[PDB]
Amino acid sequence: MDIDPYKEFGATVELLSFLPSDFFPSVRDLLDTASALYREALESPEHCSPHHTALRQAILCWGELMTLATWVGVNLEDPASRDLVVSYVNTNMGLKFRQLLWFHISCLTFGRETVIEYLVSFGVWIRTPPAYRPPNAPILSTL
Amino acid sequence: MDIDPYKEFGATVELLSFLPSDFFPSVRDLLDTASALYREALESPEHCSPHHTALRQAILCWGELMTLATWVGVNLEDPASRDLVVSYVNTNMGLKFRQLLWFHISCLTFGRETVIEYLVSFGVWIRTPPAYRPPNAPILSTL
Amino acid sequence: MDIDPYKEFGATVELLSFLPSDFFPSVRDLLDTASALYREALESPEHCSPHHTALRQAILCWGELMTLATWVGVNLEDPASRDLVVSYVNTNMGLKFRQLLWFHISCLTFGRETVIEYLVSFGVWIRTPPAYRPPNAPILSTL
Amino acid sequence: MDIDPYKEFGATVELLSFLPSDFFPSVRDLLDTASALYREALESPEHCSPHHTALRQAILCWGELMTLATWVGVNLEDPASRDLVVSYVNTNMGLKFRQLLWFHISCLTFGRETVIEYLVSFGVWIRTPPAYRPPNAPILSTL
Ligand SMILES: COCCOCCOCCOc1ccc(C(C)(C)CC(C)(C)C)cc1
Ligand SMILES: COCCOCCOCCOc1ccc(C(C)(C)CC(C)(C)C)cc1
Ligand SMILES: COCCOCCOCCOc1ccc(C(C)(C)CC(C)(C)C)cc1
Ligand SMILES: COCCOCCOCCOc1ccc(C(C)(C)CC(C)(C)C)cc1
Repeated sequence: MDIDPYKEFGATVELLSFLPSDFFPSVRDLLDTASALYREALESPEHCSPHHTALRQAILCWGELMTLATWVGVNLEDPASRDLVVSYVNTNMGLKFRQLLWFHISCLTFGRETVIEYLVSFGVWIRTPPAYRPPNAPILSTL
Repeated sequence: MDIDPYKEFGATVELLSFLPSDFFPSVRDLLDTASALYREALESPEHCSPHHTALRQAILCWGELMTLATWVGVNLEDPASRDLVVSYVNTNMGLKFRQLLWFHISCLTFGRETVIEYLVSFGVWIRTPPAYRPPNAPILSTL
Repeated sequence: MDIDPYKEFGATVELLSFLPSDFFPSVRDLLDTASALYREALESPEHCSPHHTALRQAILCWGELMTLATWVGVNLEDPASRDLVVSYVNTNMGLKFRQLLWFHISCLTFGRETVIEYLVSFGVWIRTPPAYRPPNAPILSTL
Repeated sequence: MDIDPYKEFGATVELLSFLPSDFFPSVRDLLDTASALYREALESPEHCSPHHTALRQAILCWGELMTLATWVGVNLEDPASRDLVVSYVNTNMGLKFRQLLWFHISCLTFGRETVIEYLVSFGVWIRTPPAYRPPNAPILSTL
């Protein structure tokens, strides 16, 4: 069905399309950030928040995809297809996964209002042509 | 990390493997049920329930897996590897996905207490000898 | 030392001497039932109950016996004696293990009074000849 | 289930590994002690103590193992396999059995605090180099 994984929280794929695809940190970086800030809450038997309830499932999906990639690499004796599949995973599913991880980790760390205002402001910045684009882009911070 | 997709809901993979893998309905049946009964809520911008959140994320993951399988069927030439990947997906990931969808739908419908009692009773039943167990398999009913 | 493992609990080998060998689930089934229902309590540092203590000790005994059977299969080169010892172990020791595990699990699940009354009634039933006893044995179930 | 038979009593397999394997007395000696000191309590119909429960179960297991050994000696004819099985049973299984019997008897007789302090002191001793290791090895006493 047509499910948006953000409108449950107050955003949309059209609002996160302000951020380009080359903007999102790597999956390793984001998973390390999660392990750092919310490992004890993701490994807890509590609905601490919908962000947790969703981030757990996203991490489980990524883990299943990694198991798929290993299984492919070990079973399939066709390096061409092996590489094709692994690259497709790590690129497309990686992009989607890190979009979702960015959104959740940010709305947890900083806040819904702050994150939405940041998306709007970054859209302003990235629509503004370069000749009039300040260099001090918007950068989420607690400082 | 060490995340259990059930322990925030009060269960565990050890408790759901207590049932056979040949018991859980097909993914198509479970998705049709989910649509029929909770489309207006899964397509809603509300934290209706942790079950709704987790189920949205699971459905998104299954959609991405289906896209992967279709992309494989299109691009990958080697039919052996292609069919092998598709079969692995639909079998392993299918089993996990339908276990989780069964859990979530059944909870939303009947109750967590009911579903856990059903897991326990059905496991004990299918493990008990027939001459000393009730002859008709347990089943969940709102009727 | 003339010990009865059930006298401490209110039963006797003479009360469970009627339950046939086909009345008890397999050892794997009973161990799975235990791991599903009371794993977090058997792996706990608490004197949760005498049933938990006895279950722990019985499971350790069975683990050591399975270790013995494996060591036999690995270190004995006479298949006759090897299979004979493994068969003795499984059949006899697992019959006793099934008796004990069943008693403990059923007590924990239903109740001491319930289980003792069920044993009395099953004895009444199994002592009666088939020409005068009902064909459907008594049944203990949460359903 | 990965169960530690001392966790519910306040110890661990790594706290008892301070004690060597050549430290624990013969199973005959330990069973003689157990008889002399707690026969009427082990044969009793009471949850006198979790120690008594575990001791009853351990004694039942040792009895079943002795029965296995006699059955082997009488049925099996291959002297190699017969002696191998009996020797493995005695050495290994009785080593574990006398570990557990020592723990339970000692706790019942002296005290939990006393036994734990004895384990740590014996660790101190067996770790201390010989040139500074007093010959008066630690020993349990009620005096
Ligand atoms: C290739 O990237 C396209 C960029 O546009 C993204 C549009 O989709 C929005 C995000 O959608 C999803 C879909 C699925 C997922 C899940 C949770 C299933 C994770 C995944 C992709 C790792 C399987 C996350 C986000
Ligand atoms: C072949 O599977 C054997 C049984 O697996 C038991 C569960 O394994 C632990 C992880 O379980 C899940 C369950 C569901 C899922 C989701 C919902 C994310 C869907 C899936 C399987 C399509 C990735 C992921 C992991
Ligand atoms: C062959 O079995 C016949 C049925 O048993 C008749 C006597 O029943 C008494 C059962 O006594 C025991 C003895 C030992 C045990 C332990 C706990 C030691 C377990 C075992 C048999 C797995 C070693 C349990 C019950
Ligand atoms: C070969 O022994 C090696 C040393 O043992 C290390 C600790 O092992 C953990 C399990 O310990 C026990 C101890 C006793 C027992 C009982 C009492 C059940 C008796 C036995 C060994 C006869 C089965 C079971 C497991």
